[PDB]
Amino acid sequence: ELITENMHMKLYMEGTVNNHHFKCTSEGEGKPYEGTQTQRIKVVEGGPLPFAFDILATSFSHTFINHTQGIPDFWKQSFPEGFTWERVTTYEDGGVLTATQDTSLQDGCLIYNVKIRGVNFPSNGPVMQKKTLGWEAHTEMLYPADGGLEGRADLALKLVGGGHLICNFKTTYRSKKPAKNLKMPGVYYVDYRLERIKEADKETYVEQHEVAVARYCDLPSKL
Amino acid sequence: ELITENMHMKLYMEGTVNNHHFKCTSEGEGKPYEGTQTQRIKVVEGGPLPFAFDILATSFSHTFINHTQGIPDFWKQSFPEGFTWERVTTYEDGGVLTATQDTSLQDGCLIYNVKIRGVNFPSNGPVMQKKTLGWEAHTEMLYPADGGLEGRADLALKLVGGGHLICNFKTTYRSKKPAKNLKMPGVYYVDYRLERIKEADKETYVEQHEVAVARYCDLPSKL
Repeated sequence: ELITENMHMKLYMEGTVNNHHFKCTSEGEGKPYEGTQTQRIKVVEGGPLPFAFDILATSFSHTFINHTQGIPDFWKQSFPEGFTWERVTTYEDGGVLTATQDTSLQDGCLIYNVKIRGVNFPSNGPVMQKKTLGWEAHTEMLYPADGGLEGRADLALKLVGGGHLICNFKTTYRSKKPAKNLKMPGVYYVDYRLERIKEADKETYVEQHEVAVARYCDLPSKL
Repeated sequence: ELITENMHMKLYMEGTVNNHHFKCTSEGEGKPYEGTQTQRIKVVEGGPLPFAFDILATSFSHTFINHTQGIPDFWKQSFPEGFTWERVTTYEDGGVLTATQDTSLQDGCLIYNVKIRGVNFPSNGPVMQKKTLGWEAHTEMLYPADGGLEGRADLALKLVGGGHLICNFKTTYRSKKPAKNLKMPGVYYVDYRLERIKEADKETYVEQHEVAVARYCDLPSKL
């Protein structure tokens, strides 16, 4: 009821990657129950970025996940109080990006605030050389833990030339609404497909779209 | 032709975890194209093990994955010569288990040889204290790299008390057949459900079952 069939969002982001400071803002809309959303993003300070915009892509929205098979929706249930996440992303060539995010509801509009810190991206790597070409689809495994919700995923960033650079995600999701009012799920999975739809002016403007669907493992069980 | 609708398997394993040496053997059967299999495992030396048998479970069979949607089957394609894999498993509480495996084929029987080295499992952790209760379903992401196939997964080990201990898998699979005769796959995923069906004598006998399916991401694409 606080989350309708069509919702809007605004986001602010600040951070540093390899000592380069930056800020972005975005505005967007999506269909939270169909698991689809679009954001239009502007780099408002520090642009154009000296690194691939792709490494920020996954920091720009778990309210827009289509929960199928009757799975309890941890995020849509956190409102009106909303929720937070904290994440560490570790690239296999040494880059490390940590992000913290707060999600709120204000005037029927979702509001995101994100802080980012990236270090040790190799100066001759594809991130710093801007030889990346977006993310492959990926699956996140989610499991209840210490009141919150933990997520784990491995993602592959496409490269110029056809190879991939791998990174690992460890995330912690926390509700701001009293646990008493939270029906926790069990272990389940979310498939994502995050796609760059448009970029302009050396990635100082980026339009991104995402579809996400929560599901169980549908393999038969003998137990 | 070489891989039939119904196949048997035999396995030998030797290794050391936290300085404790052991050997196991198993006999099994499954349906390679349906992606199902069962193994009956014996610890024949160093048993009962002073650690959870669960950490060995994933080292006991990629020929038995149901490949859908025309996805080229790296493993089934590798025969008669077969394939090897080498894996590093890193637990979030410090345990590291590395494993090397050779798969061959003889008399229509798959033959597995595994060597294991486990170190730094915390003496008071759930592995060494045997407070584990089996593995949740998991997804492995696979992609071609430098003439072989890479796999990445995060897995959740269930614990007495209801929580989980997470570990990350990095695996390299290599065909023992000349590349000339192998069609490589693009990025794709395999979902696994590995279940303990029986144990006897403090896990010195263990019956395990697995079902595994290869897939792409079914999510619609905007691009």
